[PDB]
Amino acid sequence: TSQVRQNYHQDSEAAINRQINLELYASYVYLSMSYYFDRDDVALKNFAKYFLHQSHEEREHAEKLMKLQNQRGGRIFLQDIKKPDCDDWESGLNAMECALHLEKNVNQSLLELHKLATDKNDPHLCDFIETHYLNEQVKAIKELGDHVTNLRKMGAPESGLAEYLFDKHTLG
Amino acid sequence: TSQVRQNYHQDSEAAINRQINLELYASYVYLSMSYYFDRDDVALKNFAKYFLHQSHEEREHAEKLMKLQNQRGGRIFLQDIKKPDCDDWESGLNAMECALHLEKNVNQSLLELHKLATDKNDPHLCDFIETHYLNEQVKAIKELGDHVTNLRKMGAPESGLAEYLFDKHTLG
Amino acid sequence: TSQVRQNYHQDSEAAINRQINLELYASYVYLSMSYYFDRDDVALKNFAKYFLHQSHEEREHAEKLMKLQNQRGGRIFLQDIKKPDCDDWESGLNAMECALHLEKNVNQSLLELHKLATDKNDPHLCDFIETHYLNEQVKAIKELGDHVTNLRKMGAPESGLAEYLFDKHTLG
Amino acid sequence: TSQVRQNYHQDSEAAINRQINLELYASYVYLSMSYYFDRDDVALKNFAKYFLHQSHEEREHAEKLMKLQNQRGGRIFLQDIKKPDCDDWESGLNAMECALHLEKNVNQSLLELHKLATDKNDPHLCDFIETHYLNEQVKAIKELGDHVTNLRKMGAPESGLAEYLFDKHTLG
Amino acid sequence: TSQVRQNYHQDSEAAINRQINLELYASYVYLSMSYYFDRDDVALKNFAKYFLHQSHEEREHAEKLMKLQNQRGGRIFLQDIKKPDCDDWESGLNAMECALHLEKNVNQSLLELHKLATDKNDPHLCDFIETHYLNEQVKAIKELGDHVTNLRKMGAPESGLAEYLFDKHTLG
Amino acid sequence: TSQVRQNYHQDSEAAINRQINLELYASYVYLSMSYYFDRDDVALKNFAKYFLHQSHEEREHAEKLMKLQNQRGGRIFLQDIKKPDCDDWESGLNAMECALHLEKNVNQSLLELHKLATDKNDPHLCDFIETHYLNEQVKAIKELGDHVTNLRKMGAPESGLAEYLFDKHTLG
Ligand code: NA
Ligand code: NA
Ligand code: NA
Ligand code: NA
Ligand code: NA
Ligand code: NA
Ligand code: NA
Ligand code: NA
Ligand code: NA
Ligand code: NA
Ligand code: NA
Ligand code: NA
Ligand code: NA
Ligand code: NA
Ligand code: NA
Ligand code: NA
Ligand code: NA
Ligand code: NA
Ligand code: NA
Ligand code: NA
Ligand code: NA
Ligand code: NA
Ligand code: NA
Ligand code: NA
Ligand code: NA
Ligand code: NA
Ligand code: NA
Ligand code: NA
Ligand SMILES: [Zn+2]
Ligand SMILES: [Zn+2]
Ligand SMILES: [Zn+2]
Ligand SMILES: [Zn+2]
Ligand SMILES: [Zn+2]
Ligand SMILES: [Zn+2]
Ligand SMILES: [Zn+2]
Ligand SMILES: [Zn+2]
Ligand SMILES: [Zn+2]
Ligand SMILES: [Zn+2]
Ligand SMILES: [Zn+2]
Ligand SMILES: [Zn+2]
Ligand SMILES: [Zn+2]
Ligand SMILES: [Zn+2]
Ligand SMILES: [Zn+2]
Ligand SMILES: [Zn+2]
Ligand SMILES: [Zn+2]
Ligand SMILES: [Zn+2]
Ligand SMILES: [Zn+2]
Ligand SMILES: [Zn+2]
Ligand SMILES: [Zn+2]
Ligand SMILES: [Zn+2]
Ligand SMILES: [Zn+2]
Ligand SMILES: [Zn+2]
Ligand SMILES: [Zn+2]
Ligand SMILES: [Zn+2]
Ligand SMILES: [Zn+2]
Ligand SMILES: [Zn+2]
Ligand SMILES: [Zn+2]
Ligand SMILES: [Zn+2]
Ligand SMILES: [Zn+2]
Ligand SMILES: [Zn+2]
Ligand SMILES: [Zn+2]
Ligand SMILES: [Zn+2]
Ligand SMILES: [Zn+2]
Ligand SMILES: [Zn+2]
Ligand SMILES: [Zn+2]
Ligand SMILES: [Zn+2]
Ligand SMILES: [Zn+2]
Ligand SMILES: [Zn+2]
Ligand SMILES: [Zn+2]
Ligand SMILES: [Zn+2]
Ligand SMILES: [Zn+2]
Ligand SMILES: [Zn+2]
Ligand SMILES: [Zn+2]
Ligand SMILES: [Zn+2]
Ligand SMILES: [Zn+2]
Ligand SMILES: [Zn+2]
Ligand SMILES: [Zn+2]
Ligand SMILES: [Zn+2]
Ligand SMILES: [Zn+2]
Ligand SMILES: [Zn+2]
Ligand SMILES: [Zn+2]
Ligand SMILES: [Zn+2]
Ligand SMILES: [Zn+2]
Ligand SMILES: [Zn+2]
Ligand SMILES: [Zn+2]
Ligand SMILES: [Zn+2]
Ligand SMILES: [Zn+2]
Ligand SMILES: [Zn+2]
Ligand SMILES: [Zn+2]
Ligand SMILES: [Zn+2]
Ligand SMILES: [Zn+2]
Ligand SMILES: [Zn+2]
Ligand SMILES: [Zn+2]
Ligand SMILES: [Zn+2]
Ligand SMILES: [Zn+2]
Ligand SMILES: [Zn+2]
Repeated sequence: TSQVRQNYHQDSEAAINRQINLELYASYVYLSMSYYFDRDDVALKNFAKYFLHQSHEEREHAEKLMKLQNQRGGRIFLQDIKKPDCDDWESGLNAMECALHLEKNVNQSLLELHKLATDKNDPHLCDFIETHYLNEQVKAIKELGDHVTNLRKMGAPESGLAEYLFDKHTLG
Repeated sequence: TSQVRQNYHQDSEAAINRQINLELYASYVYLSMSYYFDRDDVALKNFAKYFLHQSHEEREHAEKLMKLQNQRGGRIFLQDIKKPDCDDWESGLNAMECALHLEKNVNQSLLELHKLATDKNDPHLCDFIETHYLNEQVKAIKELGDHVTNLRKMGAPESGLAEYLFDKHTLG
Repeated sequence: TSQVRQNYHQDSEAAINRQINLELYASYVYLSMSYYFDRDDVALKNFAKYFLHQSHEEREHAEKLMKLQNQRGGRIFLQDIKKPDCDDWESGLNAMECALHLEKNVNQSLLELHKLATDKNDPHLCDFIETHYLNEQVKAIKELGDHVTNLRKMGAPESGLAEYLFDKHTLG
Repeated sequence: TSQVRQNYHQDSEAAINRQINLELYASYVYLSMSYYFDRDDVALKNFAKYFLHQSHEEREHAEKLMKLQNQRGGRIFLQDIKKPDCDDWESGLNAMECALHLEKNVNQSLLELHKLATDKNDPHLCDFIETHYLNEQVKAIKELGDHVTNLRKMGAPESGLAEYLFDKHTLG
Repeated sequence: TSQVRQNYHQDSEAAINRQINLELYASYVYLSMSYYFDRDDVALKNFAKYFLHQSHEEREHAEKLMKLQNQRGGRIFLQDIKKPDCDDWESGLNAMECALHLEKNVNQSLLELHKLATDKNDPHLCDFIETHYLNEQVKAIKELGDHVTNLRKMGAPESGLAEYLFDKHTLG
Repeated sequence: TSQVRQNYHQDSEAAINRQINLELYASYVYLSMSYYFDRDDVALKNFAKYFLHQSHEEREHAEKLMKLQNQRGGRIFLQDIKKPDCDDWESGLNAMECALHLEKNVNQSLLELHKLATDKNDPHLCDFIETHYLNEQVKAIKELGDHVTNLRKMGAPESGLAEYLFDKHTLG
């Protein structure tokens, strides 16, 4: 047992390790999306920049969870980072919809983590999740929903002009 | 024989003279394209600026090859600069596709030059080509491919609105 | 076939995808090492900082390879990022020795990639590897060898005072 | 007929195209001279700089004529740029004398162009020629005549010391 | 075997040691030349400055090769630095011609080193030579050839006025 | 006889040439030491920096003696620079002891030179030696003796921790 460990349940430690893997997976998905939009036959540089930024953000989220795991005296156990579901993301609108799905999945995992911390009476972990992850997820989901709505209203994915102008004016 | 000449094959000297002519020809092609887009019945000022910039860049490439020829003790032999294949470049998309074709032709010539320098065991010439021309060509080809992709997706050449907005937002 | 693809062999494209996976794996290994040294029962903050910096550097190397893959018209195919070989890295000296082993493995992969590009007469790829990866690997290997030498001479891993003072004076 | 064309005779349009070719030819001649003086067995860097500057100036003159052609609604028709008469320019004095001959040829062409514009009652073209080309040619011819006079008086081409000191003190 | 050594052939290590000695020898030759021109009966201060600068440059080249030898895990073996061939360098023109000969000798040694590294499939060593030595040698040879050409054309060595004015205007 | 030579004995001229060779030899010894400490299996960067600085200082001493030789109208005669006695300097303490021995040898040579200049009634040479070399040698010897004393008291060469901390705190 770690000399710093206090009120940190083994179930919470395991769930934090699972969340670390999920954040690294999300980082990998976003990296794949970014370099899909960097292809010469897609060529939407601001979509690529947006998703690269999201990938780095998700890496930071994972690293903050690893720091938490050490702060509480738990032990980090890493697992394989599975490859993303797609190599070809088909369009800016499709990539935004997949990103929305992924962010809602990550949010659900975080809500289950908060429920577990509440059940184990771990207020520090509950506060950590609320302070650093929950409103970040709500804001990310709202932003992606806005992007999806605007692309659809502009005529994406059928309008390449729609995705070009969205790349310029919203993501630029 | 030049007092500075060392490990510089006559075949390499001839191929450098051929490359000088090819770069000057590319400069002339781009100059023609630029002033096509400066016509009152075409009137795409940022296409004109883009191609004028490319023309000056190709002139600089030719001058760097002439400097190399003198540095190695070879002798520059200039030839006629042939007129470009077109007077009317028909559209921004067509001009970008022709520019892509031209840059791939110049790249192929440079790869043949590198093969010759490798065969003649001229590492200074190989390094010169790699350092100053090969990645420049790869970047130029990727940029032109991106431009072609975006124009096609926006609906060029049938959409004059597409070429207008591309002129404003990508080339502006 | 990509509109930008020129002198880019399918074998080279596959080897670049393998190298991308290897760089991401190295990033993951370094991330694991960093947060091992962030544990309360290890508590070497400058070892943790060093390895976190290396992890971000390896991510950048992977992203540069993905950019190259797109520049040449190849297609990125991502694979699972396997978990690192260890969860517990045992000591600063042991982690440095493992890092040296990993960097020499990455260097060997890059040398095989250069041999393949030479065999396929791809001077742009050869130059890319030489310019951005080979001297970086040589410098990294020399630095890690220096660190290992100094830790051993100071008495690591048996001297915790040795690793403490190395953390302060070399990595701080 | 161009929507902007007014009081622009077809003969004037043809003569402007001929002048464009002549200016590009002069640019090429000066480029050849510059890199003759960049040879290791000639090695007069300020002669090389002088003639490179003249080459870029002549390119600018050609581009201004192309802009005029478009401003008036004429159509640019480019022709081959013939190679310069010499590969070896023999001396600084000989190159200056050839440059003087070339500038007087260009001036004669411009005077014939002005005569044509006067005959066609095209005051805008007459003013354009007078404002941008005629005094430039007179100044260039006077400068080259001064250079030739000084080189001859100093003892060029027989005095290599003469050309060395002229390179340093007049062109430097 | 060094813990950092990888893909570094013993033949390459020996050739690098030979090149180190050759660079130190060149530094010594240039030092001798510099202080020849510092004599009261020669008294060409800018020739002296030029050759002193070259001597320090060659020392830097040798030190960079020693750094490379250590970076790759080879072992430096130093040898005697032989005295220069002359104590009296006879004139500025003669010293420049000897310097040109020496730089071409060093260039030939570097080309043989590059051939050896290519034969041993050592791309890091090939790139090191190309990046840091080959174009430096080509530029140095071209500069010395230019200096020799100008001195000869000015009338050196028979004209002491020629060497005086060259010292002032080219080397000053 | 030089037009500037006055009260400069041939014995003094010969002894100055011998001292020039000795200073160049000392520079070479220090260069060898520096790059011994740059090895990956020694890895004491501040020892390497210290000895590289000493090597450049000894080169400067040699050049000042060459300047003196020319100032007095003597003629510089260079000899081979013999290789240093060791390739492997075994430890920081051993290298410092060898440096102390070398500096005392150079000091003895300078004292013999001063005795010769006194015997030949050459006060300018005596003053030159006193002003530029004698106190420099005394200070260098005292500094090296201090370094040796501290390394021994810290437990070098048996304590690698001793040499590591000396490298950091005294030489850093
Ligand atoms: Na997952
Ligand atoms: Na395409
Ligand atoms: Na979902
Ligand atoms: Na959804
Ligand atoms: Na849900
Ligand atoms: Na051509
Ligand atoms: Na083509
Ligand atoms: Na094409
Ligand atoms: Na091709
Ligand atoms: Na791997
Ligand atoms: Na503990
Ligand atoms: Na290994
Ligand atoms: Na190893
Ligand atoms: Na290996
Ligand atoms: Na003409
Ligand atoms: Na010559
Ligand atoms: Na004429
Ligand atoms: Na004339
Ligand atoms: Na006339
Ligand atoms: Na030699
Ligand atoms: Na005299
Ligand atoms: Na030679
Ligand atoms: Na020669
Ligand atoms: Na040779
Ligand atoms: Na000695
Ligand atoms: Na001694
Ligand atoms: Na002693
Ligand atoms: Na003594
Ligand atoms: Zn513990
Ligand atoms: Zn791109
Ligand atoms: Zn996240
Ligand atoms: Zn954070
Ligand atoms: Zn902990
Ligand atoms: Zn635990
Ligand atoms: Zn694990
Ligand atoms: Zn997925
Ligand atoms: Zn697609
Ligand atoms: Zn709690
Ligand atoms: Zn909290
Ligand atoms: Zn909102
Ligand atoms: Zn010649
Ligand atoms: Zn080009
Ligand atoms: Zn350039
Ligand atoms: Zn030349
Ligand atoms: Zn030739
Ligand atoms: Zn010709
Ligand atoms: Zn064409
Ligand atoms: Zn048209
Ligand atoms: Zn070569
Ligand atoms: Zn080069
Ligand atoms: Zn718009
Ligand atoms: Zn494609
Ligand atoms: Zn890497
Ligand atoms: Zn990068
Ligand atoms: Zn692509
Ligand atoms: Zn493919
Ligand atoms: Zn896949
Ligand atoms: Zn591992
Ligand atoms: Zn442990
Ligand atoms: Zn290639
Ligand atoms: Zn490249
Ligand atoms: Zn029209
Ligand atoms: Zn003109
Ligand atoms: Zn202008
Ligand atoms: Zn027009
Ligand atoms: Zn017309
Ligand atoms: Zn035509
Ligand atoms: Zn001509
Ligand atoms: Zn000539
Ligand atoms: Zn008019
Ligand atoms: Zn008038
Ligand atoms: Zn006007
Ligand atoms: Zn003068
Ligand atoms: Zn070793
Ligand atoms: Zn050198
Ligand atoms: Zn250097
Ligand atoms: Zn080493
Ligand atoms: Zn060895
Ligand atoms: Zn030896
Ligand atoms: Zn010599
Ligand atoms: Zn003499
Ligand atoms: Zn290698
Ligand atoms: Zn190569
Ligand atoms: Zn390298
Ligand atoms: Zn004398
Ligand atoms: Zn180092
Ligand atoms: Zn000294
Ligand atoms: Zn000094
Ligand atoms: Zn003297
Ligand atoms: Zn004498
Ligand atoms: Zn001698
Ligand atoms: Zn010794
Ligand atoms: Zn040793
Ligand atoms: Zn005296
Ligand atoms: Zn004195
Ligand atoms: Zn003291």
